[PDB]
Amino acid sequence: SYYHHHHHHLSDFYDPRERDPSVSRRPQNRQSDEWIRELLLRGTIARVATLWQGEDGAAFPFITPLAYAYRPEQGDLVYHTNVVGRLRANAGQGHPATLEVSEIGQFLPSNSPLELSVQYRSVMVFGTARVLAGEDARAALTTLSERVFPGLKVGETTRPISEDDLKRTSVYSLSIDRWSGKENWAEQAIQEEDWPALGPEWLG
Amino acid sequence: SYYHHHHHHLSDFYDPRERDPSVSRRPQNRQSDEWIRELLLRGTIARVATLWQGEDGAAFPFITPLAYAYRPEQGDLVYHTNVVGRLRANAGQGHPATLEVSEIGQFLPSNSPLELSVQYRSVMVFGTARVLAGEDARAALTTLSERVFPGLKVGETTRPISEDDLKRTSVYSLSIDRWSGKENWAEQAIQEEDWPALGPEWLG
Ligand SMILES: Cc1ncc([N+](=O)[O-])n1CCO
Ligand SMILES: Cc1ncc([N+](=O)[O-])n1CCO
Repeated sequence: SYYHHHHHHLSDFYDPRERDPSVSRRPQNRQSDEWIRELLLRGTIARVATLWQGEDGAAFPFITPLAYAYRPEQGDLVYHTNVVGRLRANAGQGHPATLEVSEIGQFLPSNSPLELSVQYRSVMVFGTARVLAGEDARAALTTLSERVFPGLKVGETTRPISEDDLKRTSVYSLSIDRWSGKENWAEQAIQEEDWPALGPEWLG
Repeated sequence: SYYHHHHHHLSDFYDPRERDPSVSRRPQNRQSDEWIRELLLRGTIARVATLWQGEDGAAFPFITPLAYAYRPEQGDLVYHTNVVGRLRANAGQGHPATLEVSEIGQFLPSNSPLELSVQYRSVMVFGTARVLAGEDARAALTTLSERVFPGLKVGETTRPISEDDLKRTSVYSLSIDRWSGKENWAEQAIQEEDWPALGPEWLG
């Protein structure tokens, strides 16, 4: 900055910058519903958090990484998991569930300590998960499998999904209520001009 | 299998297999506390789930991916995040938190549909997170930064962490109560011998 330069020789914020008019004007890095849909469609791993009763009787969350598929027409995401707790902290046949899908890029170095960061694209989904049965379960497991293994066809590449398979597997539809989408994918973190610049080890 | 071979020409479970005596005998793919510690030490991204009050008054979980560091002597993990809800579904100055760290490898194809899987190593941590202040916060942010950017030194590579930095940042210590560790990192999924084997596109 001038003040520092001049001090050596003896704000930023409101001053000119380039802006691409095509960029999102939404606060807090937020993204469009179309962007969220496309991120969900290309992802294959998610974390799901649901609530279980703990030892003190209080609800607490599990976090389970698992394969998933977004089914846009049905308005859900499907996954299977045999991970359970004792009792769900939940009244009813479905349970509230949060699901997260992200694309995490590179860590971004800076000579400014609070500008250290990582590239990310991230979706949070809020809804109700329910266990599927029978041909509902078989269809969801098929969509899932054929999604995460492109080119695989259940019944051809693999034997068909049998009744025994289904008895041994808990398959869920997370029916979507709300979602959120956030991206910060800069190529370089904000740097501090008035401190020695990072060397080529860092940015090269 | 014989039965199928013979049927064409016209159990597995209890029969001989190789076992490495060095392998974990724990059920459900579980791992030692030493293994959990080492996984936590090499990781740099975690998800944290904490509970917020929702619209119907019920608690529900957020899932936040963030940079983290395990501090074994202190018995905690530290991270910063400005993500908040309305009110935490929580009595007190700390809040219950679950933290997840995983290494996710390749998706593993099979001609058996319920053997489709993905390689993973995964830790679940259960504890109480509390906001840090002052030199506690500065030290934790330094450990974090110098962990996720090896070779970076706060105060040298970057300007020091200032009081303004600290006012703008919520830095947490998740004090560990319990943890869990799980691994399934096979090189190949279990296949079904009595269905056409996968072609070289899949396993080659
Ligand atoms: C710990 C874990 N990481 C990935 C998975 N997975 O894909 O089933 N798992 C299994 C349990 O959710
Ligand atoms: C959505 C997201 N993905 C990664 C991050 N991050 O590293 O801060 N974030 C930011 C908020 O947690």
